[PDB]
Amino acid sequence: KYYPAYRENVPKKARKAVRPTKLRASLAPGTVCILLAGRFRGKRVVVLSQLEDTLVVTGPYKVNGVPIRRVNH
RNA sequence: GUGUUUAUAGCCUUGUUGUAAUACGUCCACUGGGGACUGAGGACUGCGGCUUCGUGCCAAGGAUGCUGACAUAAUGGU
Repeated sequence: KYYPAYRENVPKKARKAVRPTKLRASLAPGTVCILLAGRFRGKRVVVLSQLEDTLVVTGPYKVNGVPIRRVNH
């Protein structure tokens, strides 16, 4: 079952490399930020740290009830 | 109101105080963001750049990667 049974149009070597996301200078860790979409739209939450593209964000769960969540920048 | 010549304002002209600054024109193989449309091709060759050299890496002969939602729905057609 292993030998290719068809033309096997193997994709050409694509010269695309993964590089780190350049987030905005204003999305530093610790800055208060307003959520725009999702079930928690309109809430204000604190940016703990930046993931590769998203921001690991949370409002103090005793304050606005927004748990440890990810948010797209 | 008449005539004045810095008076208790100063104006213009002239050379002139250390030089300038700015605007406009032009150029940078200088640089930082925002938006939109496209992804044709399909092993490898090539031209280049990094790299002490690299079955090396790269934005260099055309898009890839990471995710999320749905079968009783989603999406489109008539």
